[PDB]
Amino acid sequence: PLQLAAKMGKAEILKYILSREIKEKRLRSLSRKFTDWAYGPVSSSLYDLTNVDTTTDNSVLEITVYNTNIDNRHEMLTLEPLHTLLHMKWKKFAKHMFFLSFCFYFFYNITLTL
Amino acid sequence: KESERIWRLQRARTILEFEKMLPEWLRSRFRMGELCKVAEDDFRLCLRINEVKWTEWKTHVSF
Amino acid sequence: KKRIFAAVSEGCVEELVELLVELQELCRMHKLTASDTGKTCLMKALLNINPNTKEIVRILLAFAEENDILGRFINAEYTEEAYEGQTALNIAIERRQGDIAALLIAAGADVNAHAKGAFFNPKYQHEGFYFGETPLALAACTNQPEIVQLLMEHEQTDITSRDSRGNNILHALVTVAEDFKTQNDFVKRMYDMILLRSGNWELETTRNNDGLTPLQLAAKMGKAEILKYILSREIKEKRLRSLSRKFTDWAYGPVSSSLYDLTNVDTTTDNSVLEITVYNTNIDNRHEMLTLEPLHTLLHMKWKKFAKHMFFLSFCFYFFYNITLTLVSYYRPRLQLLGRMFVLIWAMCISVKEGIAIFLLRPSDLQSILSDAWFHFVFFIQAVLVILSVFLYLFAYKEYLACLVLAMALGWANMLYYTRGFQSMGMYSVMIQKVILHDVLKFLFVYIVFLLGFGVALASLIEKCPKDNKDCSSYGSFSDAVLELFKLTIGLGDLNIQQNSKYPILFLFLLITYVILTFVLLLNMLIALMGETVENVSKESERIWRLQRARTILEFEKMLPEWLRSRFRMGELCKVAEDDFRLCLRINEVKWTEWKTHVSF
Amino acid sequence: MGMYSVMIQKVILHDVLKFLFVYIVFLLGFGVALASLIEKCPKDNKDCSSYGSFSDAVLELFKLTIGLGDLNIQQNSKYPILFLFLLITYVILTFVLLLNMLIALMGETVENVS
Ligand SMILES: C=C[C@](C)(O)CCC=C(C)C
Repeated sequence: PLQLAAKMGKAEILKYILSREIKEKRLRSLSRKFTDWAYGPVSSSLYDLTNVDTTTDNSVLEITVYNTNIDNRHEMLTLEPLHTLLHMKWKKFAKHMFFLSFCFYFFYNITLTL
Repeated sequence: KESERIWRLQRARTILEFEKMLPEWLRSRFRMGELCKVAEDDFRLCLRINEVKWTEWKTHVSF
Repeated sequence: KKRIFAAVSEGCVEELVELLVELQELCRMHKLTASDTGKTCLMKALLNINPNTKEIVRILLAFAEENDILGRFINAEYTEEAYEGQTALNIAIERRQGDIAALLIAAGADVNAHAKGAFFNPKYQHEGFYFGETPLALAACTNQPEIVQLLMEHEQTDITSRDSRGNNILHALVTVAEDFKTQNDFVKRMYDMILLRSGNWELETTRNNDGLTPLQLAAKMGKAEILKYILSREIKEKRLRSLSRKFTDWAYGPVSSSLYDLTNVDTTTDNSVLEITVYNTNIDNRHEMLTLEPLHTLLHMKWKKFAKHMFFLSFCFYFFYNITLTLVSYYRPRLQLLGRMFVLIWAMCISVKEGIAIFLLRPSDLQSILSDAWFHFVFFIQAVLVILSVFLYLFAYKEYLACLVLAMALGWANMLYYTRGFQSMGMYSVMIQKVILHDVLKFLFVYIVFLLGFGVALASLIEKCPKDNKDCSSYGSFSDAVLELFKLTIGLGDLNIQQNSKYPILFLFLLITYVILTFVLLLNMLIALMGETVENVSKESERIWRLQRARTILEFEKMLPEWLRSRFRMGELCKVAEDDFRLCLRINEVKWTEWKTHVSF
Repeated sequence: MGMYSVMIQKVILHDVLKFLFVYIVFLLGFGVALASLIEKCPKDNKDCSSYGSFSDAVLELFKLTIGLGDLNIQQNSKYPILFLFLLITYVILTFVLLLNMLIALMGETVENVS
C-alpha cells in the first residue's frame, strides 16, 4: 500500500504513512516516525526507511521519481523522508560525479572541436 | 512558478540515475544503522533526522 | 540503577515507591544520575510529561531531602558537549509545566542558571534553539506569562544578567521575533510587560558583546515590529513616563505633536540606529523598517537641510568634468590648458576618494553587486583610466588614445548614478541595474554558447579560396565567422549562399538552425523573462530607490566635517527633570484617515 | 479608437520620453568616442573612415540601432579591436537592454491602463 500510494499519486496518504507516529506502547510497532527528543522548535525525528531507500526492488523513492506522467510528483517529492533522502544523496555523491561528467563531456567536446 | 517543480524533479531523476550507475561494491553509502528499539530482531534500518520548525513552534506556543 | 530510569521514563509510580523502599536499605554520595552525560532522573521524568508527573517528582524530592541531598543535586548539570548547562528547572519551564516549576522554585533551585552550550548557542538560526540561556529568558521566550511572573517576583532573580553572548532578556526577546508581523505577536507584548514590571533604563542600556543595545539589535537583525514599538513607545503613567520615547505635546483632532526621542537614533553617536537600518540591505527588510516615522522624517529633513544641494553640486562637478574630458579629446591637435589640468586634478581626487571607499567596504555588500558597490568599481575604473592615459600621454606613448577613449565612453555612461534625485528616473535606473544582472547575463551566456558552437562549424565547413585571396569564402577563420553570424543576428545581412562551401545545403541548414535558435527562441524568451520580472519588480523597485537615496543621504552626512556638523536636531526636553540629558525631535504629524476611523465609531 | 488615441498620448509622455533620454545619453557618449577613435583618412577624401565627425558617427550609430547596417570593421581606425568592442557594447546596451526594458515598461503600464 505504501508503494501503491506513491505510484498512483495519492500525496496525502503517502505523507501520512511516511510520517505515521504512534505514542502508544501497544501500537508503537505500527509506526515509521519516532521523535527521539523534542526541544522547543527543534526535533529529532527517527524516520523509517524500510522500503523508502532505493536499496530494495521497486522502492518508494524510485517509484515517486520515475512516474512524472501523473504530474503530482513534486508536492509528493517534497515530503520530508524523500526530500532529505535526495538532498543527502546529492551531498554524499551524485554531485562530484555530475561535475565529473560535465568535465569529461567538456574535454571531449573541446577536443572534438580542435 | 511551475518550472521549479520540473527542475527539482529533473535533478532528483539525475540523482537516482547516478545512484543506479554505481556498482555493488561502491554502494556502501547506506543510511543509519539499526534501531534496537523494535526489540524483535531489530530488523529496521532507519534514518536520523534533526528538523527545525520555527514557524510551527511559534504558532503552537502562541496559543 | 536502570530500574529507576525505567520507572521515570514511563511514569511507573509503583516501581519507584518500591525502589525508594529497597534502595536506601542497601545504602545504610548517591550516583543516581546517568554518570556519563549528567542526565539525572528529574530531567528524564520531565522531558516526557506523563499523566502521573506530580507524585513521582514529589516522592523523589522527598527521598532527596531525607538523605540531605535535596540542596545538593537539585541544580544538576547536563554535562555534555552540546548542552553543558541544563538544569531541572530549565526543562520544567520549557515543557509548559508551571506547577512543577513552582514546586522546584519553592524547594530551592538555581534561579539564574546559565545554560552555556554549543547547541544552545547556534551559529545560525536553523542550527539550534537560542532562548537567552537563562530560565527567565526561556520563560519569556516560550510565551509563558504565569511562569515569567513567578520568576520575576523573586529575590535572587538576576534580571540584569547577560549570558555568554552578552545578551540580556530583551536581546533574547528580539532574537526570537519575526521579520513580518503574524498579527498574534507575543514577543512584543512580553517585551512591554518585562520593561514596565522591572528595570528603568540600565536594563535596556546593557550592550551585547557585539556592542549593541536591544534597540540597535532589533534594527540590525531585521525585527520591524519591535523596532516600531520601541521607537514609538508612549507611556502615559507618571511613574513610568521615563521609560518612553514618544510624547504627545498636544492633540487636536487629526493633527498631533509627537515628541520623538533621538537618543540613539540620530547618526551623531557611534553605530546609530539610522546608520544600522540603512547599511544592512542584505536582510531585504530595510524599507518597511525604514518607513517608520522617527527614521522617515529624519531622512526627509536631512535631505531638505543638506545632502540635496550637495548632490546637485556633485552632479554639476561631474558633468563639467565629463564635458571637459570630452572636449579635450574631440578638440585635439591631430591656451585651454585649464581644462587639461582640471581633468587631471578631478581624476586624481575621485581616484583616491574611490580608493579609500574600495578599501573600507565589507565583502557582504558585494553580494549580487547591487548594494551600491558596482558604481564604485566603474567610477574607480574611469578615474584610473584617465590618469593612466595622461601618464602615457606624458611618456610620448601610443596607447593613450585607446585608454582615454574608453575613459570618456565610460564617463558619459556613468552619469546614470546621479539620477537618484528624481523618483521617475530612479525607477528606470534601478530597473537597468537589476535586469542587466538578472536576465541579460543568462541570455548572453546561452547565446555565446550558441555562437561559438555554430561559429567553428561554419568556419570549418569552408576551405580556403582557390585564388587564396580570402574573398570568395567570407568565412576564413573563427573570428570572421563569429562576426558574420553576429551581424545577421542583429539583422544586417550577409546570409546569402554559395560562399565557396563544399556543402551548401548543410551550410544553409546550419544557418537556418542558428537563426531559429537565436531570433525565434533566445531573443523571444528574453522578452519572456523580463516580462515576468517587471510585474514583480514595478512595486518593489520603489523600496530599492528609497533605500539608495537614504544611503546617499547617510554617505553625504558622513562626508561633512566635524565643524560643519552643526545641523543637529531639536534641543533638550527639560521634561525628564533629571539632568535633562535627552535630545528629542519635534514632529507635527497628521493622520486624517486614522482620525476619521476613530471618530466614526 | 478613442482608447488607442489616449494610449498614444499616455505612453509617449510616460515611457517613450524616459527611454529616449537614456538612449540619447548612450548615443552622444559612444558617438564622440568612436568619432575621436579614428583620425582623418590618408587620402583626405573622407571616404575610408566613415566616422569623420560627431554628427556622422551619431547618424551611423543610429542606423545600426534601427538595424540597417554599416557595422563592418576596418574603418581606418587605429584600434580596430577597441572600436569593435565599443560597437558591440553599444549594440548590447541599446538592442538588448533599452529596447527591451521599454517593452517591459509599457507592458506593465497597459495592464493598469486598459
Ligand atoms: C554603465 C556601465 C557600462 C554599461 O558598463 C558602460 C560600459 C561602456 C564601456 C565599457 C565603453
